[PDB]
Amino acid sequence: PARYSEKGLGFEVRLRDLDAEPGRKEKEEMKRIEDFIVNTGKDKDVDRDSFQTFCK
DNA sequence: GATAAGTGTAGATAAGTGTAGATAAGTGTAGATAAGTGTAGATAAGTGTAGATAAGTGTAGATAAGTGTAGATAAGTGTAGATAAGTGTAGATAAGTGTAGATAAGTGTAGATAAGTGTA
Repeated sequence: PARYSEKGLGFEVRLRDLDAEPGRKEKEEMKRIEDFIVNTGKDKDVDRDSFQTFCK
């Protein structure tokens, strides 16, 4: 995720419209979806592929 | 004390100015062509007039912007326990200062050579 990467390089989950401002729950849902992608799943599990392994 | 900078003094040539004559600048004068203006006719700018199409506005119906209303999840806050920040307290070493003796900075003092100035 770019969110945690100070150089901004990575991926992000975003609202579609550039003009919208995200609601209080939407900002958290977007962070959850990012985390889900990183973990490739709901829970953390070292036995599962990371997103890096998936992409490779 | 010895020489030559610095000034007054005497003569020889050519700058500097007045004077006299020869040519052509500078101005008035007379004639010949074509600038400059008034005058007459021919074409097409400039304006009013009449008809033909489509800008411009009001009117009527169909879909979906815009708002109120009802339910489901998870932001947001108070409450209870577990570890380690944060402070006081006791002992061990070495910063920090006063104190004692050895060497050489720091100053006064005596004599020799040469800038330092007057003089010929």
